[PDB]
Amino acid sequence: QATPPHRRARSAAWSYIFLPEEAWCDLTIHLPAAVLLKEIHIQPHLASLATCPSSVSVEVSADGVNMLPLSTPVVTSGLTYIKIQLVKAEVASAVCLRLHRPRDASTLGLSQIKLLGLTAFG
Amino acid sequence: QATPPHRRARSAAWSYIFLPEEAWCDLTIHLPAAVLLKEIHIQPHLASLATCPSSVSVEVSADGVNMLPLSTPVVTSGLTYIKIQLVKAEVASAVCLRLHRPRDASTLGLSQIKLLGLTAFG
Repeated sequence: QATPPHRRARSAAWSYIFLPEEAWCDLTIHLPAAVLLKEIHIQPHLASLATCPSSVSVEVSADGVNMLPLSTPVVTSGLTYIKIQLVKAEVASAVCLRLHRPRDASTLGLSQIKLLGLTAFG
Repeated sequence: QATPPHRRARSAAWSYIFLPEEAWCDLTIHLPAAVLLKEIHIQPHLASLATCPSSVSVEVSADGVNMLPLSTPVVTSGLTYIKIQLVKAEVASAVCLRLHRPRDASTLGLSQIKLLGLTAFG
């Protein structure tokens, strides 16, 4: 959503339960058209950021099918707001956010993911 | 305190405000007698762990005056509970906990610090 209501933050906007064997979970976001991606915004659960992801690895796909890793996973444990800027703006149509298991929590709690950038004529 | 009331966690049990120039703040705990220290317990603000310390460096002093660093500072950002066990129990009379500035917070919030160990005849 463009702006969900963030005033009370009861439990979480979105929650994920982790199996003991797995540590990474991937959120694949498919855009209707390729955009000039510039910066990713990830907002964890602000009321209880124990469920904030330890590290996040972004992936971009210009054709929307070929997942390709972005950078090494930046550690966001203890961060109230995740801003992954790109020095080089990338033409991407699909974005895979692979979130790592938190340091001492088996659940992931997120509030809002933004996909900031431009278009070809915007 | 042995057990402070942790049921609501309104603001914090203890809070620290960070100057822009400094990044480390030291809590020096002086015991009346030297004890066989075994493990440190640090509880951050459980309701809002944005103020949890990014990294903590412990220091022990057997004579109580000569501060001497323990290990490299363990990163506790995103940890609801900090348990620094010692494989070698150390005879310590003073314990200096040097807490680092959080990743995106200018305040530190702690709830309870425990100093676990034995005595000479206990």
